[PDB]
This record gives sequence, structure tokens and C-alpha cells, in this order.
Amino acid sequence: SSPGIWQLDCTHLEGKVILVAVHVASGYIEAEVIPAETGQETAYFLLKLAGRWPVKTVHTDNGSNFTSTTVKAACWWAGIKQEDGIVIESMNKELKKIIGQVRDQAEHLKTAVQMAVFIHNHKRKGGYSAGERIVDIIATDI
Amino acid sequence: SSPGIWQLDCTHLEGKVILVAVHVASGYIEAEVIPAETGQETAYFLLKLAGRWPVKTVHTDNGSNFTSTTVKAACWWAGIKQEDGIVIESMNKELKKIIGQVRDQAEHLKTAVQMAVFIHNHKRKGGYSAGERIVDIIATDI
Ligand SMILES: Cc1nc2c(c(-c3cc(F)c4c(c3C)CCCO4)c1[C@H](OC(C)(C)C)C(=O)O)CN(C[C@H]1C[C@H]1c1ccccc1)CC2
Ligand SMILES: Cc1nc2c(c(-c3cc(F)c4c(c3C)CCCO4)c1[C@H](OC(C)(C)C)C(=O)O)CN(C[C@H]1C[C@H]1c1ccccc1)CC2
Repeated sequence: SSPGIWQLDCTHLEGKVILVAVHVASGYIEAEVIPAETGQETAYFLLKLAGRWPVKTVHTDNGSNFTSTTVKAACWWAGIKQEDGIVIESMNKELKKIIGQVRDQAEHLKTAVQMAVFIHNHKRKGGYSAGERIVDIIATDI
Repeated sequence: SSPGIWQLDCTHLEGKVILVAVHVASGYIEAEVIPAETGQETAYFLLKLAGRWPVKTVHTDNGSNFTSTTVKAACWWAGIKQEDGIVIESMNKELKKIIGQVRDQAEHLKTAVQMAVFIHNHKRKGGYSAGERIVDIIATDI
């Protein structure tokens, strides 16, 4: 169901990889800079996300990355269901748009990515932000 | 007020440092393994936390770590108020207790810490978990 569904995606910037988790119903995001797209990086990120938010189902833009036994262990341990198939381009475009706008304010790319995550989750779209929508969606399900 | 108050603390294990953020009203935690307690590590962690949860006020067990101009920049950029003074020993004892219980299941300490964060936030105390309490507290304030 809708409150526990997340989409994982990866995007490239400055010879680095940005791993993004999107809470599908709200548009709320978590993101991190990693050296390369690997099973180990995805597994560790999933384990972190699942301890912080209710993660019931995960989708990816890269099915081969979910085949990894390290990713399988993270989903098995956290009780996450892997679901095939999957917007993503637009989220990656909007995130890179925010990143480019703030890039000069920081030395490290990871700092600019976290500033971009902050801007995205706090942005009101009398409208609500993605941060307000995720908390609203999950509290309703409790 | 109560929904935006966080406590930061650091604890040592296996020659490494575990940086813990506790949502005071719920007992919900975020934690990471870092090489050493620095202004830069604390600043980056604060920037991440504030983009993910409403962080209005932060307290620490180590005031000298909040004096750093890098920590000051993170709080200024994210609009966090630093508040002097501050339970913590018991949270560190409970977290290390959970860590020791799972330590053998993983090679890396960081993996065991994330498993411990997952266990703590999901643990029901008909009672509610820290994960349910934080979402409940924040949705009420919306
Ligand atoms: C370094 C490492 N290598 C492997 C594995 C894990 C790993 C990954 C996880 F996501 C995880 C756990 C472990 C131990 C313990 C339970 C919580 O989740 C780790 C882990 O480090 C990461 C990648 C940085 C997180 C660590 O520190 O040990 C997991 N292995 C799975 C095959 C045993 C088989 C398996 C077991 C269960 C389900 C599916 C496959 C492959 C190698
Ligand atoms: C490497 C680095 N060194 C310094 C600083 C920041 C830094 C830290 C932040 F928390 C931060 C920002 C920056 C640029 C931009 C806005 C969002 O928050 C970074 C940052 O890397 C981290 C530590 C890994 C996050 C980066 O990549 O640039 C911040 N500097 C502050 C004195 C200018 C003065 C200041 C400015 C505003 C308020 C208070 C003090 C000292 C050196």
C-alpha cells in the first residue's frame, strides 16, 4: 500500500553518483553521494532508510542493482518487499536544478546535495511541503 | 517547543565514534559511525538531519563541539537554534546493548549500528514505537 512505497534511483554528477530514495505518495526524498552504484552501497542505504521510515516496498530504476545478494540481505533483514518496475527524470532534473543553484555555496558536492534535499523537502507546493505530506500520510496509517 | 527539539551525543566503540541524534519527545534516534568527533562531522550530520526532520532546537553533551564555525554555519543555514545544556548515558547503554547483541551478524560496525537504530525505532514500548511517536507528535503540530 501507498504509505510504505519508496523509489530508489541513481544519478551522476561531477564524476560521482547520487543515490536518491523518493517516498512515492509524498515526493519526500533522502539522498547521498556515493563513489559508485554498487550492491553494498544500495544495501547499506536501504538498511539506514528502513530504520528511519516505514519501508514496506522498494522499486528501482536499475533492476540489476537489486539482484545483488547484499541488497537481498538488506531487504530480508529489514522486511522490505522488492517490487519489479517503477517522473524519475523530472525528480533528477529538479534535484540537479536545486544542486546547481547552491553548488557555489559549498566546497563538497555532498554538502550541496544535503542543502538540495533540505530545500526540496521544505518547499511548499497554503500548500504543504513533501516533509509535511510524508508525516501526514504515515500518521493517518497509524 | 517539544516537536522540534533534538539532543546530539557521541559515544565510543571499537576505536570509533558513534554520533547519535535523539528526538527528545519521542526517543526516536538517528545514528552514524564517524572517524572522530569533529566540527565538520557534526555540521554535515546536522545539515542532513534538518533536511529530513523539522529541527528547531539542538542540544549537545559536548558544548565545545558546537563552538566550531562549521557547526555554526550548519545551524545558521538550516535555521536551527543552538541551546546550552541538556538519560544520555542510558540511551548510550541501550544502544550499545542492542549493538553487542547484533555485532556478530555483520562485518562492519556501521552495519551493526544501523541494525541497532532499526531495532530501537521499531520497538513497541498495545504500546507505540519511537517511530510511531515522532510521526504522531509532528503531525499533531501540523
Ligand atoms: C560487507 C557485507 N557483505 C555481505 C553482506 C553484508 C550485509 C548486508 C546487509 F544489508 C545486512 C547484513 C549484512 C551482513 C546483516 C543484516 C542486516 O543487513 C555486509 C555488510 O556491509 C554492508 C554491505 C556495508 C551493509 C556487513 O557489514 O557485514 C551480506 N551477504 C549476504 C549473503 C549471505 C547471503 C544472504 C543472506 C540473507 C539474505 C540474502 C542473502 C553478502 C556479503
Ligand atoms: C568544508 C567546509 N568548511 C567550512 C564550512 C563548510 C560549510 C558547512 C555547513 F554546515 C554548511 C555550508 C558550508 C559551506 C554551506 C551552507 C550549508 O551548511 C564546509 C562544508 O563541508 C562540510 C563541513 C563537510 C559540511 C562544505 O562542503 O563547504 C563553513 N565555514 C563557516 C565559516 C564562514 C563562517 C560562517 C558562515 C556562516 C555562519 C557561521 C560561520 C567554515 C569552513
